[PDB]
Amino acid sequence: VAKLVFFAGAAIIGLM
Amino acid sequence: VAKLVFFAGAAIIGLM
Amino acid sequence: VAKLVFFAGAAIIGLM
Amino acid sequence: VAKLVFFAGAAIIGLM
Amino acid sequence: VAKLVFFAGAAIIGLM
Amino acid sequence: VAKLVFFAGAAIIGLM
Repeated sequence: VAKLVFFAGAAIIGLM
Repeated sequence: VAKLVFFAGAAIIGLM
Repeated sequence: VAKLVFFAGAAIIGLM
Repeated sequence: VAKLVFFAGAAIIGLM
Repeated sequence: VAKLVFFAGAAIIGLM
Repeated sequence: VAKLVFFAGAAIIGLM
């Protein structure tokens, strides 16, 4: 998103 | 998987 | 915290 | 531990 | 940066 | 490296 963002809320989803 | 494993190969998928 | 947040400041503490 | 290792199994604990 | 921040944009660079 | 590997040993360097 820059940074690597770890979305949570289950697998963690890392996206730039 | 314990540890948090970041699968890659695209979003990164973090799973225990 | 959502996202996985890596608190630092020593071990890193990852919390949602 | 080198690498940053994310221990899981609850907070994740990142240690070298 | 506190937290461990993963700078992206290539290697990811993790800095406090 | 697949997985996202956080090399340490200073900035952390995340590489696939």
